[PDB]
Amino acid sequence: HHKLSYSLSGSWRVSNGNGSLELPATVPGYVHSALHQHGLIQDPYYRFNDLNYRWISLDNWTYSTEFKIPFNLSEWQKVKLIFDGVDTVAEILFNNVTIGKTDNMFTGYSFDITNVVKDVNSLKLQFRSAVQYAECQSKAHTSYRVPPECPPVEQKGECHVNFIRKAQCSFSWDWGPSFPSQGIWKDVRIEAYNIAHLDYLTFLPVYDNASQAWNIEIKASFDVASSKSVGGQVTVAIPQLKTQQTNDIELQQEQRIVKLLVKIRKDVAVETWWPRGHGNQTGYNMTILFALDGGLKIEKAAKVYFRTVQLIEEGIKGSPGLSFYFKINGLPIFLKGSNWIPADSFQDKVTSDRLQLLFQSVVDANMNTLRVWGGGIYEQDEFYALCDELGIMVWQDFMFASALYPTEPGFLASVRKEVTYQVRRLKSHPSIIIWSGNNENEVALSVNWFHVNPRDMKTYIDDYVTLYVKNIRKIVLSEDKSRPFIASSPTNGMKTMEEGWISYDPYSIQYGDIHFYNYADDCWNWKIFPKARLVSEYGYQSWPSFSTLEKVSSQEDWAYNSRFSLHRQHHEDGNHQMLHQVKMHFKLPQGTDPLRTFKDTIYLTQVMQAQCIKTETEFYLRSRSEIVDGKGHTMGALYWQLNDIWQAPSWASLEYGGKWKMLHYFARRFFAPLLPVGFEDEGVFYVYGVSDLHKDHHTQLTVRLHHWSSPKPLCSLVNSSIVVKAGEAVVLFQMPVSELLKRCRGCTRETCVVSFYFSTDKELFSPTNYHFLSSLKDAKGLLEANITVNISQKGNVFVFDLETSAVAPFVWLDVGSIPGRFSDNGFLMIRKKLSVLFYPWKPTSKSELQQAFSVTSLTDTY
Ligand SMILES: *[C@@H]1O[C@H](CO)[C@@H](O[C@@H]2O[C@H](CO)[C@@H](O)[C@H](O)[C@H]2NC(C)=O)[C@H](O)[C@H]1NC(C)=O
Ligand SMILES: *[C@@H]1O[C@H](CO[C@@H]2O[C@@H](C)[C@@H](O)[C@@H](O)[C@@H]2O)[C@@H](O)[C@H](O)[C@H]1NC(C)=O
Ligand SMILES: *[C@@H]1O[C@H](CO[C@@H]2O[C@@H](C)[C@@H](O)[C@@H](O)[C@@H]2O)[C@@H](O)[C@H](O)[C@H]1NC(C)=O
Ligand SMILES: *[C@@H]1O[C@H](CO)[C@@H](O)[C@H](O)[C@H]1NC(C)=O
Ligand SMILES: *[C@@H]1O[C@H](CO)[C@@H](O)[C@H](O)[C@H]1NC(C)=O
Ligand SMILES: *[C@@H]1O[C@H](CO)[C@@H](O)[C@H](O)[C@H]1NC(C)=O
Ligand SMILES: OC[C@H]1O[C@@H](O)[C@@H](O)[C@@H](O)[C@@H]1O
Ligand SMILES: [Ca+2]
Repeated sequence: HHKLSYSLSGSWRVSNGNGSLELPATVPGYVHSALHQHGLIQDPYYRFNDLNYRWISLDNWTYSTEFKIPFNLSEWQKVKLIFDGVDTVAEILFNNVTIGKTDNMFTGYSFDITNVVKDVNSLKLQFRSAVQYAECQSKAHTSYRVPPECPPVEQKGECHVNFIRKAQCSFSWDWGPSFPSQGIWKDVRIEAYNIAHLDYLTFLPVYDNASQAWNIEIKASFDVASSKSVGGQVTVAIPQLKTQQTNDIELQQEQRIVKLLVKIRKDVAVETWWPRGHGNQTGYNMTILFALDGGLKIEKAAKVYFRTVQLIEEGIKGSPGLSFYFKINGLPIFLKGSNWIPADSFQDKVTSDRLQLLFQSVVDANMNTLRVWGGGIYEQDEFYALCDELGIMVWQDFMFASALYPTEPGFLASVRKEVTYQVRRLKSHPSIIIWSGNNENEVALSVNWFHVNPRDMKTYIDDYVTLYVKNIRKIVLSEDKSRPFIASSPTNGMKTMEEGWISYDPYSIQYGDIHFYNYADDCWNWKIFPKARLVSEYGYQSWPSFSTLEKVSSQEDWAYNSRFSLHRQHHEDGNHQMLHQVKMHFKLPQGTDPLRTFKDTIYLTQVMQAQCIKTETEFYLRSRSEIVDGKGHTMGALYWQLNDIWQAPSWASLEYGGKWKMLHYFARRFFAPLLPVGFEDEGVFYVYGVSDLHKDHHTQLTVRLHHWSSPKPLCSLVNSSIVVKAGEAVVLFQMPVSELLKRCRGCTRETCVVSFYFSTDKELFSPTNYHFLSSLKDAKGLLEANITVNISQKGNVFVFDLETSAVAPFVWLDVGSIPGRFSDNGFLMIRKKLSVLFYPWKPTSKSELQQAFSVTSLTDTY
């Protein structure tokens, strides 16, 4: 009864520095989006507008609004103004009275406006240019410099992003643009109360081996209006588990924290939480009822998920070092996923509809893990909600990435609020399986990316410990000891700690995880890849579809080396690298039409990306159970990256807008719960069988060869005694190349292609798989395909019946910007007739698809 909370989200007014501009602005919202929505600027993502609209990021904007309160002043002791997120530096004026300042995008603020609030009020937020601010903070840090000062030239970005607690990629990255915007990107609320006010509430399910039963630790901080003590009770009820607990409590201006510990009856069983593809995601409805003196009842609800995670760094016989794998509820699980970056340069445009759709694409690719990369943001509440319900584990970096940061007291003060705020918000989610201090910053000091004098190294080493160990780690562990914590990624884990938090070789394959990138060598030669304990990053680059680029480019920009394409590339020599990797096995497009060449080149990059990553991932999958050369037991593969922040060349598999690249279509295939991987080593074709199932599978293997001329098998080697251990990977077929060619007379490395598959279980998904005995640019007898398509509607899905003139490699179906994706794409089409489906994301007709359709095979490129 004695509580009142209503939102201030809605239509505000935004003005520029000299007041020349004043327009309506929505909250949550940024300036750019308010200017774009009001039609005062083009789409910032259009061509070179990241350079033209730089004036927006450098000016100082102001959000203002005048409101009448829906409650009488004399009926409430205290009134507070709450911000769930302000981006970033702003002075908050309430009735021409400065009530507070902000400087950290990733923490909420609360302000006591009891003495300032009137019947009608005016709330202004006077933001300051994030760019100009980050520079003054840099100039004020005169004791020494904190690298990197400015980003690479090919990123077209701003300097000193590490001096502001703001999304680190907001000043540009090697796949994203520089749009350091300003605005209120989270809800804003007025809250008046009497007696008490719940500042925050947090809980943490834990399993006590010393008790063999589950427990829920709860912590709630209150703010008491009066100096007098306050009594009451609190009741925690979980009916589904027949649990109910009531405890006395008291609050005071100094003793304002409540700590509870609910034990769950051992008589009742508790269903635990599991990642997608390894169990259920069952949770439990829970209510926490506070009942205080004077009839003030504060109730909060939330779903409770029970789950134990362990980062096991144990010993391995014959392999020096320490393992690195996760045990969920006691079972080792192989991480299968990618790295998550912000889905847009402006978070107010990352609607709920977009998120669920993006999470459907992640689910539909058989992924079970997502790494919230430390250069983006602590994602919105619905992001981690979708992870919990869908069963996606979350590797959660803190928002410090690829940079050294200052230890100035004001900065740490700001970082402490952030970390305390975010840990308390996120630690109740089961999805999160590990805390991670930063991205690649342990490597930056170990290798010295920023070329510091060995004299001043001591300084930066201390700042690394101060920030990630003395502060971030100190806070995480004071709030949560249920999840592992690592200071950085890639790291050596326990070994890193043993060496003072900066290992001698953080890229070690014998400890911790690694990031691997290679643009010069042949990506088919799996011997280049490291047989590490866990791979948390790895990726090749490709261009998005022409359909995506068309929306932010002109007619003259559609060339592979145009001013627009080179400007959109934010990676050093990314275009040359991609083509250098295409030439490795394919033929650069040889056409007359510059537009067709441009499209066929994109197509090829996506072919190079898909096959490269498919080669690399499959290597990590089969390396999960073996030790070779003192290396092995790989228990995780998260490729870089998942999504795009804008239309540009990246490592992603989801183009900005959600459209699946060809890589993502391969992801659903090489992340299946059971698949065979094919490869050869010094002239011997091997076939491993990877398993994610919980019990051993008895199935059959069939190996076949095909001449490009006709799709009929010159070979059908079948083995009926095939058993794949649970969750393991083992070789199941071994035969020399020249011998295998003699078994399939009329075949050459350069004329035939290998095919193999498991026996479908109807209730188990196991796709086919192929292997190339030679580069397709050296292939012979490869008749150019001539694919005929017939579209037909069947319910809310569309059918695509195909017929090809011969074996078509890398068949690519594209229906332009029509939102949706196919059931399979980029496949090696051996059969003459194949049928795939199309799942619309918005209403579409038979004619819309018919008109924008276009099929492509490899031979069409030259
Ligand atoms: C736990 O609480 C949720 C509410 O968040 C319940 O889900 C609602 O169920 C009703 C009817 O069963 C639906 O009309 C609502 O649309 C549901 N809401 C949501 C958000 O899903 C859920 O049933 C509860 N579970 C139990 C076991 O009581
Ligand atoms: C607003 O108030 C000014 C003095 O108050 C000081 O400055 C303002 C901007 C706030 O930061 C407040 O916290 C400070 O104490 C006056 O000089 C000015 O004339 C006033 N203007 C109006 C329109 O009331
Ligand atoms: C490509 O194919 C076109 C369509 O061919 C028709 O469908 C296939 C499946 C065969 O059954 C064929 O007999 C049909 O006529 C042809 O119209 C076209 O000429 C072919 N060649 C080229 C260069 O387009
Ligand atoms: C405000 O500053 C902008 C800077 O781009 C300038 O174009 C505009 O004319 C200025 N308006 C006034 C009234 O000074
Ligand atoms: C923004 O504010 C800062 C601090 O008041 C000031 O130094 C800077 O000149 C302002 N920028 C503009 C474009 O007015
Ligand atoms: C998981 O959910 C399924 C429903 O599809 C149910 O049959 C099964 O018993 C559940 N598992 C556990 C351990 O409760
Ligand atoms: O620096 C190597 C890679 O590291 C990742 O963490 C991201 O920063 C990527 O953008 C980058 O390509
Ligand atoms: Ca390592």
